[PDB]
Amino acid sequence: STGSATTTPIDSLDDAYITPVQIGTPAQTLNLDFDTGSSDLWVFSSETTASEVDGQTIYTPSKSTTAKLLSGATWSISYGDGSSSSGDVYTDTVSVGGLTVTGQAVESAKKVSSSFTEDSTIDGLLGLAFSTLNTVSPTQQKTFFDNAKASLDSPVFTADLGYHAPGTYNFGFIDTTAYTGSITYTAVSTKQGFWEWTSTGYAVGSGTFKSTSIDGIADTGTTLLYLPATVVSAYWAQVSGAKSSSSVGGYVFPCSATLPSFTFGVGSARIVIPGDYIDFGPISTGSSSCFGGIQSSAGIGINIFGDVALKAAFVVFNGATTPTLGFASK
Repeated sequence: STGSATTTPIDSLDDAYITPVQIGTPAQTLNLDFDTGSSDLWVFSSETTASEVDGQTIYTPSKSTTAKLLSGATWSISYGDGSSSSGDVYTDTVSVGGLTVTGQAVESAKKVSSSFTEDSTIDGLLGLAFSTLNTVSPTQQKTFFDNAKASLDSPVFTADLGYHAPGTYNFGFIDTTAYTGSITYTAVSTKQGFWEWTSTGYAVGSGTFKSTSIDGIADTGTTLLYLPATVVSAYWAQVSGAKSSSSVGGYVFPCSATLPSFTFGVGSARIVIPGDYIDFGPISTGSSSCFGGIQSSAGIGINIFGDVALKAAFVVFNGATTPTLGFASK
């Protein structure tokens, strides 16, 4: 089997991407944030504290003839940005782009933190990291990909995120029309539960490539590119007037600037992030200070190849017995 679904930016800045997901019988379609940095499929629901719902579409398990309470199971998750959610668990039928999993754990939120409430466009998350990170207790549950994998034509999914435009998540096949040149594959460590890999270096603009190993995670659920402070300083030094602002919470730059590109290495291959992908717009409405899309990972404890990086590539998440990651230009 295969599936193919369009993923759409939630706003004009590509702050996140939503993908429609069918849950239950009859189908209830919710728009979920596909997140290769986590491993829980959770939704706003009829069980979510009413004051914490503000415009989201909810899953109502009592209206699904295939929903079953997973007795005794609870979940609770905290994300790198400080947000969180928790609740109980149903199993139900879940379909993405024509690919159907029966008996998928659907984690129903009883509580969500303010940032989730405040984002009316995101009805929940669909985790695509390794199932070892799944938070369901006392019986850990599998991701949608893990459940689907054996049925897929090939044990892979691909992320093709757009810049200020829709893109595609495919399951079970590689669309050879969706990228240019060849796909370069690189080793993955699953030791921390992530799609963790090592970039071979970087360049800023038309500058020379610096060969240096940068361990990090391919994370579709993180907006920005978080890299070591040395790398990030070298990038922003090429932008007149750019500075790190403790009050804003990262590097800012004059909105009048033209940003240089940023290149990262995948083996001997190179992925070029155009400068415009690194512009996240005014820090506040009407400001001429703009927020940067490349930020320091210092104090995160891990480097994160988030959407800023991934949307410059066609990315293969290869879930073979020994997982790997592939990157192609597009």
